[PDB]
Amino acid sequence: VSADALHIRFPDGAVIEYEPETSALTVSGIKTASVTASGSVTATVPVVMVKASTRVTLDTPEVVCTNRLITGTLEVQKGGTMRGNIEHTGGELSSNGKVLHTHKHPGDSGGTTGSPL
Amino acid sequence: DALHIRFPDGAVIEYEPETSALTVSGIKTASVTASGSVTATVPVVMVKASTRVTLDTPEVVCTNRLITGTLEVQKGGTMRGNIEHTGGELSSNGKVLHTHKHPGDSGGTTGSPL
Amino acid sequence: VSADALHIRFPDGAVIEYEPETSALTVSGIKTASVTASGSVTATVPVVMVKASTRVTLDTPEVVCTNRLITGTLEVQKGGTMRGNIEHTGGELSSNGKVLHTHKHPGDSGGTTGSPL
Ligand SMILES: [Ca+2]
Ligand SMILES: [Cl-]
Ligand SMILES: [Fe+2]
Repeated sequence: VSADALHIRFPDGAVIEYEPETSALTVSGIKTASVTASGSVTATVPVVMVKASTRVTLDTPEVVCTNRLITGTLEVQKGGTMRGNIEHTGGELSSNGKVLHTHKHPGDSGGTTGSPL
Repeated sequence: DALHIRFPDGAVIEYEPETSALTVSGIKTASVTASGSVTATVPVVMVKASTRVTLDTPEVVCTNRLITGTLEVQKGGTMRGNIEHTGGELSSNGKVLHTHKHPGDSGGTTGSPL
Repeated sequence: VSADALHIRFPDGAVIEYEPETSALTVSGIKTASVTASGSVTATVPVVMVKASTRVTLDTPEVVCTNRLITGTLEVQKGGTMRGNIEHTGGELSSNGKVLHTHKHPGDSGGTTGSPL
């Protein structure tokens, strides 16, 4: 029922521990963890950090970020929708090679327009 | 019958089979460190994080839909398929897709896009 | 303490187990898991796989992906910012019906421009 701490060490070098001095739960030295649940998995904590040197895959019909999503680079594979003001700066925004901020068109008198005003 | 371990800092680790609920509460940090993989297989994953969720990895892959309130892309990207913007402006370096115009070829200006 | 393994089975059929032979932590047969913590929850492992048939919700002011983010489809609800080169192909990029790579304009003499060069 009441325990001073928790330290469980396994013969493969893994540990499961709870240290009340630092208030830290640690599971370390394992090869795999798997959790299978019928309902939900929830974390309520200010910071979640996932440090994955290969990949994080979210295999789900929908990932929802309730506020801002920031990424280094973006790859969209199969299209999508955007609403609200989308502000691009600092490079080109090109579609089929046509650059929004610099493109020109043949004009209606046989010349060429300037780039966008 | 059920797991209930209480610590002097107020932390609790519990499994209650009468609700089938695993609960860890009252702790400051949790961490799981593994050499292979961590997998969760469950219909709903819910993270309530008042500061931030950081995915520090070479690639995050969302297999289907990704929905966000706002988006910030820092170092460019690629998009394939039809991308349909509505409801405000899509601008690049100040030039707005749906309303921009150009100097015309006779010294006036074009209209906006058709 | 040292333990040779961990195999805890409960009467609902749930199992919490650590098997040192394969260094595998497995939790199964539960309905919900919840962690509440005042500081952080961190996972450090090369590969994370989340198989969530309903949805993954990240309810936070900010989700940060440090490098690449890849998705099948994208839905931005309330705007955004982009920097760097954004290269679109394999369809149209349209805003309020106006398509970057094919749009024309009325010309300055009353005709119509060509599409973008
Ligand atoms: Ca003209
Ligand atoms: Cl013109
Ligand atoms: Fe144009």
